[PDB]
Amino acid sequence: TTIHDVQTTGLTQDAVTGFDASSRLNAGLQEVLVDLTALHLQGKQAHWNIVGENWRDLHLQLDTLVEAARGFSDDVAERMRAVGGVPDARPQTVAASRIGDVGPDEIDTRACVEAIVALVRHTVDTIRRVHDPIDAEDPASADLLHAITLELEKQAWMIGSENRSPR
Amino acid sequence: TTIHDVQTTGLTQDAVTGFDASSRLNAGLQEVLVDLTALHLQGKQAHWNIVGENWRDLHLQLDTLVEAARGFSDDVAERMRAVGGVPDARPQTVAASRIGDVGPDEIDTRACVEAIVALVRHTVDTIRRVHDPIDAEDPASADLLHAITLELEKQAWMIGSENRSPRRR
Amino acid sequence: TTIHDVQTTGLTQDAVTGFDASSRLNAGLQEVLVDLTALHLQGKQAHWNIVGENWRDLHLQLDTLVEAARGFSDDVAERMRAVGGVPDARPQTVAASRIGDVGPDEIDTRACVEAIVALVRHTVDTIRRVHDPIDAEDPASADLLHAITLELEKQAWMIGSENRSPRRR
Amino acid sequence: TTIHDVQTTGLTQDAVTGFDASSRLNAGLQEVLVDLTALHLQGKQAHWNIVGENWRDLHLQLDTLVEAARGFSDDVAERMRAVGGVPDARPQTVAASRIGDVGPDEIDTRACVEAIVALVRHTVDTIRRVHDPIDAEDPASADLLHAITLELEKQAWMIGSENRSPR
Amino acid sequence: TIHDVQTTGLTQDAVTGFDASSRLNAGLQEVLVDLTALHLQGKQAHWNIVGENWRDLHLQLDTLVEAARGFSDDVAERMRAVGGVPDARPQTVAASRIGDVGPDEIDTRACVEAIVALVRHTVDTIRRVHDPIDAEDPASADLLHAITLELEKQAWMIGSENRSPR
Amino acid sequence: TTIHDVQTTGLTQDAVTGFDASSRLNAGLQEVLVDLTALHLQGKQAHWNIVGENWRDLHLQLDTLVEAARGFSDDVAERMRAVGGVPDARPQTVAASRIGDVGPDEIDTRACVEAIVALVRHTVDTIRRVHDPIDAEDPASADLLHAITLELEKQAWMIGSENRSPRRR
Amino acid sequence: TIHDVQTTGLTQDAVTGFDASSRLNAGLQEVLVDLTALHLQGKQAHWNIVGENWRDLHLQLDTLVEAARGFSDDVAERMRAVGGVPDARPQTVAASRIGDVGPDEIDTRACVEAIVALVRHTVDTIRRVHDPIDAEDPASADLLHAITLELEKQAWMIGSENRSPR
Amino acid sequence: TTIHDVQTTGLTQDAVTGFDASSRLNAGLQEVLVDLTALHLQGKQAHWNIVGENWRDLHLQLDTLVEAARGFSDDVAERMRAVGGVPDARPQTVAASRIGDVGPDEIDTRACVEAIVALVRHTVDTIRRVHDPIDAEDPASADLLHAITLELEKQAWMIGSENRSPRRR
Amino acid sequence: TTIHDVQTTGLTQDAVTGFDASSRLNAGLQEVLVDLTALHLQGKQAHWNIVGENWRDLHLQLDTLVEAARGFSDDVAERMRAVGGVPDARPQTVAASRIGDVGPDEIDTRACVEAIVALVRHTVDTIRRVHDPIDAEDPASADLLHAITLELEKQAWMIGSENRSPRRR
Amino acid sequence: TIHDVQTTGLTQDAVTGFDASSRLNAGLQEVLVDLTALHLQGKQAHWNIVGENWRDLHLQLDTLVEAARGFSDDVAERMRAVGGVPDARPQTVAASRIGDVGPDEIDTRACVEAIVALVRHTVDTIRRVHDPIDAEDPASADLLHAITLELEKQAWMIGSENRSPR
Amino acid sequence: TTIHDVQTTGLTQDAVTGFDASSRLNAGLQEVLVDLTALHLQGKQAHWNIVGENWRDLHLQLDTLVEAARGFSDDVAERMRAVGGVPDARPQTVAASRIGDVGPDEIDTRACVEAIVALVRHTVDTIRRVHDPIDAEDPASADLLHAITLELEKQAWMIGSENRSPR
Amino acid sequence: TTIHDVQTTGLTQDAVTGFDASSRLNAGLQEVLVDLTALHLQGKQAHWNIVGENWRDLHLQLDTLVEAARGFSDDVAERMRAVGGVPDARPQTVAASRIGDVGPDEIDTRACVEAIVALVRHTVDTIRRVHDPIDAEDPASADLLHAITLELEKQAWMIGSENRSPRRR
Ligand SMILES: [Cl-]
Ligand SMILES: [Cl-]
Ligand SMILES: [Cl-]
Ligand SMILES: [Cl-]
Ligand SMILES: [Cl-]
Ligand SMILES: [Cl-]
Ligand SMILES: [Cl-]
Ligand SMILES: [Cl-]
Ligand SMILES: [Cl-]
Ligand SMILES: [Cl-]
Ligand SMILES: [Cl-]
Ligand SMILES: [Cl-]
Ligand SMILES: [Mn+2]
Ligand SMILES: [Mn+2]
Ligand SMILES: [Mn+2]
Ligand SMILES: [Mn+2]
Ligand SMILES: [Mn+2]
Ligand SMILES: [Mn+2]
Ligand SMILES: [Mn+2]
Ligand SMILES: [Mn+2]
Ligand SMILES: [Mn+2]
Ligand SMILES: [Mn+2]
Ligand SMILES: [Mn+2]
Ligand SMILES: [Mn+2]
Ligand SMILES: [Mn+2]
Ligand SMILES: [Mn+2]
Ligand SMILES: [Mn+2]
Ligand SMILES: [Mn+2]
Ligand SMILES: [Mn+2]
Ligand SMILES: [Mn+2]
Ligand SMILES: [Mn+2]
Ligand SMILES: [Mn+2]
Ligand SMILES: [Mn+2]
Ligand SMILES: [Mn+2]
Ligand SMILES: [Mn+2]
Repeated sequence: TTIHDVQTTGLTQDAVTGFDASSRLNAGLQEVLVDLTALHLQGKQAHWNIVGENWRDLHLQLDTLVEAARGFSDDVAERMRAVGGVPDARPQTVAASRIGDVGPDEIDTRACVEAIVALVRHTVDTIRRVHDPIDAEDPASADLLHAITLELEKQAWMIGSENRSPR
Repeated sequence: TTIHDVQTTGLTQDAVTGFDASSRLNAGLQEVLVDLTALHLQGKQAHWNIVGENWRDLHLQLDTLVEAARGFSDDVAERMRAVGGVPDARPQTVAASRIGDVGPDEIDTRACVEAIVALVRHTVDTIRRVHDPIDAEDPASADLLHAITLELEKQAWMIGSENRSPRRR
Repeated sequence: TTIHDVQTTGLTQDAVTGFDASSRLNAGLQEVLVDLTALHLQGKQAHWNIVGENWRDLHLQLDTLVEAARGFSDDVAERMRAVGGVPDARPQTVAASRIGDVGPDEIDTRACVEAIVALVRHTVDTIRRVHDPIDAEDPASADLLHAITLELEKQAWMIGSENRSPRRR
Repeated sequence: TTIHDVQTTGLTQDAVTGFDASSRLNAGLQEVLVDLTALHLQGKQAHWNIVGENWRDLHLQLDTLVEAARGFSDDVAERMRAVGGVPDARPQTVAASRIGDVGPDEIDTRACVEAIVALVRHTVDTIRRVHDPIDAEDPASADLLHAITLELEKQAWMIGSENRSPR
Repeated sequence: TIHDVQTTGLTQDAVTGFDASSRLNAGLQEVLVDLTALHLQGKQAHWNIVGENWRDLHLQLDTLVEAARGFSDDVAERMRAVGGVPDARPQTVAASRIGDVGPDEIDTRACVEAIVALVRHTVDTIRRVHDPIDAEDPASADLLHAITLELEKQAWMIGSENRSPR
Repeated sequence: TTIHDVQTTGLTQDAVTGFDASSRLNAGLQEVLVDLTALHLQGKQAHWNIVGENWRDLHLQLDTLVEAARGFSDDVAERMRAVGGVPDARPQTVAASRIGDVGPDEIDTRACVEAIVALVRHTVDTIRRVHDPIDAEDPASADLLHAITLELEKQAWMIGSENRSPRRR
Repeated sequence: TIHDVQTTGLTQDAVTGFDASSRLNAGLQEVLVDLTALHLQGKQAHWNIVGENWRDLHLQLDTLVEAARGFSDDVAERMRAVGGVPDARPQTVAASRIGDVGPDEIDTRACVEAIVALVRHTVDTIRRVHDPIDAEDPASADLLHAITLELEKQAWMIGSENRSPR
Repeated sequence: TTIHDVQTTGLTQDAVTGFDASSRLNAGLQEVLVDLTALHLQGKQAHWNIVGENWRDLHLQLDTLVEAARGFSDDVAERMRAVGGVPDARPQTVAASRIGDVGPDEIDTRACVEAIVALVRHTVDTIRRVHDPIDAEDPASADLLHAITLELEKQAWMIGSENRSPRRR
Repeated sequence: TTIHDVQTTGLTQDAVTGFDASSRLNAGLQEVLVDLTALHLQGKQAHWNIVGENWRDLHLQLDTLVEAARGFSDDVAERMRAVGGVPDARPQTVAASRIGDVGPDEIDTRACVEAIVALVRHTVDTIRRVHDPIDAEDPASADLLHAITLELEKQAWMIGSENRSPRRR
Repeated sequence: TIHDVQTTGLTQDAVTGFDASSRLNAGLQEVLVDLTALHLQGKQAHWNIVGENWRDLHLQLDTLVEAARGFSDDVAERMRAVGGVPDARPQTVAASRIGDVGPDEIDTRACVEAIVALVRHTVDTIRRVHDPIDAEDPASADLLHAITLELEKQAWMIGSENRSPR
Repeated sequence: TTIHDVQTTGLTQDAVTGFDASSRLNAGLQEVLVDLTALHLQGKQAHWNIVGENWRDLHLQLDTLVEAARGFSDDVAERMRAVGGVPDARPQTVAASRIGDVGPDEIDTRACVEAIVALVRHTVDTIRRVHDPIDAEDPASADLLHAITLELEKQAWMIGSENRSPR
Repeated sequence: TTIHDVQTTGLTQDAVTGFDASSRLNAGLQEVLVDLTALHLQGKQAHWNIVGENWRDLHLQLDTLVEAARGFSDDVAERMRAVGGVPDARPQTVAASRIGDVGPDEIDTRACVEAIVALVRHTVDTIRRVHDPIDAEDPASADLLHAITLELEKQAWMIGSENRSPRRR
């Protein structure tokens, strides 16, 4: 069996096409990718540069967040590839993210909790914004977005509880 | 740098709020939590007290159910936390669950199969009832419920199969 | 506690029925099962009989697809069990699948990439076709289909990429 | 070899009986079970609902306690079965435990340390109370109680040290 | 370079491997078909059993499925290593005569009987093709011994559910 | 540092003797060793030769008992070594055990449950009989017996429960 | 149902397995007795050795014990898979003639000699029963080859403690 | 909710005290701690400095002893913490241990066996001496000591056996 | 005991300083950090976007590179922290890296091999340039750089080998 | 004591093991030399391959190296267990005639050809010495079957890179 | 082949000698060993006796330090043996270490951070002092010292960050 | 992105060359490779053919040395690849090693300890001889040699210690 045998039977990538995402779908995932990638960069920045009370817990929880964002970035980027899109998470493209910035300096732990919670909440904000039209077109892509939302919001609660009083 | 620096930029928990669930959403997860917690308590009760035919399989399958329900309860409770809710699974609060009760005594294995299937189906009933309004409000929370539904119904099938005969076709 | 004790409380499979899928739902899942099982049988055929450039990578990725399809078939079949359905994946039933065939002969690796991408896409087509009415009736069953969709479409990309050149922008 | 062959040789559960615990033994273990079960329920309640300084450490240490109490509950319940007793840890039976309650609301971390230490110390109190007559009758059951005491008191120290000053 | 390699005779063409006859290959193909049929029927039963001692049987069926799947892969690849070209496509595997558990819910005790028969028919094929295979290629036969040991073990374990002391 | 250096400081096995068990203690542990070794040999016999309902669960649980008895025998024998005793678990010595025998024939699973529960209880009886004087002399040796008691009695319950019906309350 | 299964002849009764002769079964029973005797004597020595290079011998004895235990289980179950009924109760195993390390503390160098003899006597039994077993059931014999390889390996490793270069 | 709420209910460390050990109990564990800590320090000294016949076995067995003593020391120290005591295992404090000393030099393997057995037996001597009054006061603390006793005496046997001949019967 | 007790003894971070690196040392590690971080970002870009011959091997090898560079970046950043420096690997700061850029589009596998080898070699160039003055000041920091150099150059070889022919001898 | 053990005849001297002939030992020695040569050449190629589909070949060479190393150890130790004295010192292994990949960078496609030839020459040795080994010691031959299965598998996997459908 | 055959071929420990360290090298490693051993003793002392805010993080990080120092002690001691030296880390020899002491009493967590950071920094001080002449004589021994320096200084930063404000 | 795109940016192996070792460096690493490969071949010979006292410990430690030498050979050879060199470890090349030979015969364990310590020391001698010029040119390559030195010298001590008695102080 040769490439010719296969082509005449019509069992080829060109004859049997898959789901091809709309440029809207592809663009919504792209936004999520940028924000997830900025998140793990800023996350690591904070990881190294935190100082002050309850240092270790925060150092470790920032690594957990970094790990999740890295994994989710790969998942979204590859979801794009699977649906015909082309991801971009080069540093210059990622720099245009609006999730926030922890700065170049050492950061008090208490202050870092607030900044990171905001950065995570901004990344979730993007997913929730793009979710409905993605779900409408491709429910399976929205399912991936559901996993990312659950995990980020879980971590947002865990990290932020450090700075809360009872209600 | 300091907490002064962060509040001037507005990168805080107060200045940037996360998704805050309606009391309806939180109330619907609280129901699921209560029943899942009751399910694993009853599960362990039965795990210890079953007697009779095909004992070991049921002993082990009950522990598998117990483990799933424990994990799912942590998941639902923490999902509530994540959306602004405040879970309650204290024993007195869980005792108000209406899923069913295996009793305090030694229980025949065949009888236990029937009871536990009903407990699982009741817990699933709660989930399927709270589902639509939760999904309309928070699709992510409903995805969690789908995972719970899939696993519980799988277990209800595996456990119940001990007592089944081939259906009339 | 005897069987009798359990019946009089109404804690049984008979009194407390679970979700009972429509015959449409079950039929939809059965189509997906048939195509998934066809996929792993064809996958193994190819796994053995590929010859030519980048042999090892293809041999391995075909096993990864086989493993996924096998697991997903188990999941669908058991999902059917959980909802009242009776799956069939005997070889004569699976042979009616229309996803395609890799043939009885040694196959060139480049030819195999093309064919396997087609078999995978045909399997995904079935899922996408049965999806909406399944989702309407039972969102949990649709969540299983979503997991299957993500993984199959991921694999189709990875395998197919061997034969691709950058798109004309 | 059939059930009849076995019965005539006298090798049966009915002919060769094991250690049968006194209703006192069985009742002392039952008290321990209730308290261990309440402990892991309240433990999880706190696990979810803590807020404030050193959140993560406490969240994790409450899971360690929950895990130990769950295991020990199964051990005691099954020890009862092995000695002829019949355990009950249904939610309504467990609700009658007097170990204490963390309440339905969010709880400050510092406050949670105090409440949990008390809940653990109350559970240990029950074991120490029932220990002597159990040991007298069935040393092996007391040995299980020794393992539970060591572990709970270890965790009681670990959790409470958070709120201590040097002596 | 490839020409360097050709000049010293260190090639698949110059140094041929052991080549199986079409009978050796046919003997292994039969074994493959039956083993593949076995794991497909095994899974069918795994899903559809109902009744007494359900879980043990559910699990043991999966252990049989896993064994038959691995063995099928070993057999197909043995064929490949000796020049044969295996076929286990569904239509080809549907011609197996090991038996069929049907498409319906099946009583556990009935399933034990059927599956033991299916296993024993697969072992029958292996023992039938064995001697000509061992005469020609003793290493192929060693694989067959491994498959035989494991299948007959599982046949004993599964079938024991229905047995009385003799 | 030579041997001589060690002798003159009195840092030797001869100068610094350990705990030396009484002949009663050693004899008590030897009885327990004999019964434990008999237990795992009989356990394996049964493991192979059981036939009938709930075969697999019993086959597996018998291996779990075998594993436990084997480990516990090693522990007792070595406990004896640690205290000056010399254990014997050769087959001719173990054959004098009075815990019972499962016979040379295929055994019905229900008959095997009964017999094995008896063998286990007879082994526990030996431990309980030798316990108090062992505890009086050497509480550490008694703590080993406690661990053995807990596990054997746990197993007797799990195995025996197959043949039990709820007790008359 | 069970009647459904009976009508199509898919039963343990209708489809019989390979049945061993009473000689095959007797050959395996001998192997079982000796292997079981081996691990019991192995443990005895494991506890009671005293003297030079103690730890190595303590550990290697346990490795022998583990191997002989697993092999005993394989042999007993092979018997079961082919229709035999194994017996390894202590009184039955006490009739083994492989040898005995006695009930006393044993010098390590003496123990090496005794244990190697015990292993070699077990291997002797296997090689004696081999040819009639291989004639009748080549798969049974394949198990015997595995047992032989492992025991002779351990015999070499253990015995080497006492050897001089030749 | 707040720390005000907790002190009004009395659920605190101050209002509900745990078991507080007598200075005698704490003093007896402190002795065990000092000696166990000395034992692993001397153990490592010997681990590095042994020379001669059957080197590797002893090297490895010394590390096993070191590991056990380290773990047991953490156990005893933390047990003290749990009962209100305050352990001290600083080097100067541990140097007052009377269990024995392996010296600073290369040590023949046979000689090392003799010394280490004596060190282990001395550490065990401390435990057996403090035992009865600890058990009378806190049976749980004595159970810990039983575990330590069992493992140390096992190791004293395994290590010492290198130098033993069959006893005179 | 208290923080008063510790400051009178002088056992503090203020009273006993660790090695404080020169701004030159910190500046040299900062360069390495920026480039290692750029390397794994570009690595993932390529991981997703490669198309063409021997796809899977390159996909996987790029992930191995990504993993190494991530770990090494954590190592360098934390080394800076340890010597008094303050790392910066925010996206805008990393975007100033001059190692090279794989572009935003689908990239042929052969072309990707060439690009990534150059990116790796550029990152290595930075290390070898900062090395001598770092080693003169802090041999420990230079040892870290040796580990990075070894792994990166190994990967540059493995990745580049896809496109190589035997050299002219 | 050792004298106690001597009085009951439980010694390596009194109870001898299976002893291989010098031909059995010579047959295994040849297999050892070739297997050792195989893993050394395998590593050489592992380092020095250049060109298309590099990584797959790099990895599969290592899998071949690992297999040949383990098999070499099994063969040498089998010799030891039956009284032989293996030799795999570099000078001795240099006499192997399986082939040589040279000391230079080697094109991947050329390497596939060479390595398959090297594997097939090793398998050739095993099949040549097989029948006299199996006649004398069937357990030794069982080891040979394992080695044969694995090497021929790897030969197929590696060589397939260069093959066309027939 | 016998001991005699080997001796005549000259393949023996006595005929073919290895690297033999200078008493200076051996003495520099010995200093490092003492300090590493004191470090893990004091580390454990603190591990047990800490009380106060962020107890758990510090309890665990002190175990990580203890584990590293124990491993490194074994590495240095065995490096000495490999180069002809003879290590001594008996408690009385180790007591002469000047790294510092956490005392016999319970210790506030904040105070412990400062003391331990100082103890670690003092151990690193010793390694840096002895490093240059060791590196000159035996680069491989200095390489081991590089691994120990990197790890101790890493932990020194991690532990001390607890008590820092941003700069 | 095509190959062409990559060439015009100068992102290739040709435009961006890596570190290229001198022929001296490569020759130095080649000597180390030859001796390491000789070491593991001789190690295996000995592993099989040792007879006599403390057999098992020596058998095992020889495998540990073999494993180390095998891994280190791979590291050196690939280090050579990473820097432009072409390693050779074919048997005829390795046979020119001068580290020593254990012979074709059974060897007494005490004789083997002596010989293997010599082979290991000869291998270390090669490394130490080639070290300084390698370090001068490429400190990263020297760091690999340091790791090899530490482990080989560790092993020589452990193996050799079997035959040592305490030194005359
Ligand atoms: Cl990732
Ligand atoms: Cl949980
Ligand atoms: Cl599956
Ligand atoms: Cl549990
Ligand atoms: Cl498979
Ligand atoms: Cl054991
Ligand atoms: Cl076993
Ligand atoms: Cl520890
Ligand atoms: Cl990282
Ligand atoms: Cl090997
Ligand atoms: Cl250590
Ligand atoms: Cl290697
Ligand atoms: Mn913390
Ligand atoms: Mn990826
Ligand atoms: Mn979803
Ligand atoms: Mn989902
Ligand atoms: Mn949780
Ligand atoms: Mn399944
Ligand atoms: Mn349980
Ligand atoms: Mn106790
Ligand atoms: Mn105990
Ligand atoms: Mn069962
Ligand atoms: Mn395969
Ligand atoms: Mn065979
Ligand atoms: Mn043992
Ligand atoms: Mn030894
Ligand atoms: Mn078994
Ligand atoms: Mn601790
Ligand atoms: Mn980090
Ligand atoms: Mn490839
Ligand atoms: Mn070996
Ligand atoms: Mn060590
Ligand atoms: Mn270095
Ligand atoms: Mn280094
Ligand atoms: Mn390699």
